[PDB]
Amino acid sequence: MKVPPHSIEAEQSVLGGLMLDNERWDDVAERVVADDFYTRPHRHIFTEMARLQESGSPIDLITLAESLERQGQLDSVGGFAYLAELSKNTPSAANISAYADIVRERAVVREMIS
Repeated sequence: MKVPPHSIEAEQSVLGGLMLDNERWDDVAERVVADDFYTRPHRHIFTEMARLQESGSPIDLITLAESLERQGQLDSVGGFAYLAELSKNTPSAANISAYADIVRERAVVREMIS
């Protein structure tokens, strides 16, 4: 098989980078939407960031965690541990834009199958 290439680790450093620096919401969100994450837990986390931003709220770790906890979906992404992993799985947001571009790549590869 060619297994479909994910962007897991880039996706991780996107979500991590948003926890790291909430201003990069604009920088990620200019390239991507939730639909670009094929990774359901990465998607959950992104849609909850998107919710919080729509709700005029922070998208840092604990805010996001408590958002998913109000959903009763914290466990449904891997608990606070999986969030905490993301939060400390980015090189200081320095490549966040590049990682979001790679998630968008994998999404375009998902749409342009033919």
